[PDB]
Amino acid sequence: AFQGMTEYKLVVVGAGGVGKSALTIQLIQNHFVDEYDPTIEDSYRKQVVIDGETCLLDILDTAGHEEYSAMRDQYMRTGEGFLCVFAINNTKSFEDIHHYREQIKRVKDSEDVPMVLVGNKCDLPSRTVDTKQAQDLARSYGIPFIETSAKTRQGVDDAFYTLVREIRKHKEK
Ligand SMILES: Nc1nc2c(ncn2[C@@H]2O[C@H](COP(=O)(O)OP(=O)(O)NP(=O)(O)O)[C@@H](O)[C@H]2O)c(=O)[nH]1
Ligand SMILES: COc1nc(-c2cccc3c2OCCO3)ccc1Nc1ccc(CN(C)C)cc1
Ligand SMILES: [Mg+2]
Repeated sequence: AFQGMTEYKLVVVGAGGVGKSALTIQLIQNHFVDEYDPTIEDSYRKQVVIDGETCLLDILDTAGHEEYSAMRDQYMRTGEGFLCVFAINNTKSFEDIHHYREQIKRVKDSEDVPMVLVGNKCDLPSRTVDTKQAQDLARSYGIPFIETSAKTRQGVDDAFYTLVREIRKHKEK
């Protein structure tokens, strides 16, 4: 029997200040947060319909810098898919993406972990990471790339829905 909607555990990772929380709060509350309040760890839930299937998204919003290693390993083991977020005006956040991805692959002991590359703050004028560079990186990993703005809401739904589609593909192989 059906016992309730399918649940997906999604984790949002990336460097300090790239907009992890702003993306999530835009999804959950349709609200843009202008303030920068560094996260420790926050948990959100949302019911949505993606490709005709109702599902419950359990979303973990993480700290940019994870001081304490055992807590970080736990959410990497529990997460089924990961949004790897950088900011298109912060080159260093883009270079850090490779490190997040390697850490997740190591902890899950798998080459094929559902992931989406997210280039956030695409509303800002001071772009230092080119779209083409980000697409190349994502193509090298075999994952989708999406440009977002937590401010304008561009790509916000798409980033999360695309990640659910990646998790579904991985569960049906
Ligand atoms: N213009 C613009 N600013 C953004 C965007 N996304 C986030 N911001 C801003 O960037 C700052 C940090 O965003 P926040 O969500 O707190 O980042 P975080 O990645 O969760 N930081 P931490 O890792 O410490 O929790 C905030 O001032 C926020 O308004 C965006 O898409 N466009
Ligand atoms: C415990 O279940 C949850 N687990 C996670 C979660 C997702 C991915 C990785 C993780 C996670 O958790 C810790 C370890 O690693 C997120 C939300 C809830 N749950 C949740 C969140 C918010 C509400 C809304 N409620 C506060 C009003 C309800 C359920
Ligand atoms: Mg945050």
